[PDB]
Amino acid sequence: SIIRFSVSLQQNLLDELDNRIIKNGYSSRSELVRDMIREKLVEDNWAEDNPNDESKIAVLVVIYDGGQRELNQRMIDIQHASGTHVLCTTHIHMDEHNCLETIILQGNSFEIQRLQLEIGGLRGVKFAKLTKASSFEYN
Amino acid sequence: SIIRFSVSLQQNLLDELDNRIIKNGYSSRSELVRDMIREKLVEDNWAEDNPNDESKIAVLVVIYDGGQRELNQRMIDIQHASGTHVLCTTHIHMDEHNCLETIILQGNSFEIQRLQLEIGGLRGVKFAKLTKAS
Ligand code: NI
Ligand code: NI
Repeated sequence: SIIRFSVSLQQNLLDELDNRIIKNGYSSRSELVRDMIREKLVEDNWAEDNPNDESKIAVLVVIYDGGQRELNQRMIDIQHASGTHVLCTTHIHMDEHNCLETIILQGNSFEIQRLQLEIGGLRGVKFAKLTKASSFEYN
Repeated sequence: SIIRFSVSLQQNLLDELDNRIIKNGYSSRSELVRDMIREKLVEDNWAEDNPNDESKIAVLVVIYDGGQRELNQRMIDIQHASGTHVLCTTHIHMDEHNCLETIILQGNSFEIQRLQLEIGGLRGVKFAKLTKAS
């Protein structure tokens, strides 16, 4: 249940990929490609069909100035308006002007990606990255 | 010239690859993977960056089979053994079988990479996706 298949490609592309792995942490080529395939297949899945589907899972990671007035509440307001469901939030108080949150979200692809974009655009948000999951990965 | 190299995919990923080939009009697994590689190579800065000794904050998102006996213990063993400083780990249940955990941690590129790969390799772990800051 862990299959091998061969990929054909011109030696120049393989080396291009190999050159790029020399400066990369990636333990191995197969591992890099496997993870690229996963990432791309998830992206493709998130790009399609129904806005009726309210069942994608994702995690939004944010670093922001929790000392800034209105900022936390603006994030809450945006999440409330998005239609997404927050399953759980973990918050670390890093210092006077930095908080890290991991926000576990469920909802449709649109609602979730829009939440990331809106939050990432706020003054005082220093970092906002979404981790996507697709059902083929866990069902 | 034309070379072949081998790729090892879990069955669930391979089935999705096959479905995507059909949905998007590709002619072979080789063609789709080749095109994926071209797109990746277009990007300048990959996630595994250029590793160094600087401390960074990171988040690992893990989905795993909660019904796999002793799997959580294996994850605890890895996290306690890690050279990283794990700040906290939060678990929820997604459905009857799958659980999702987030691990918030601090460490260098090498230490964070080791943690991700070790957890990702466990039977019952569906994936371990890394987010690094700085
Ligand atoms: Ni805080
Ligand atoms: Ni349980």
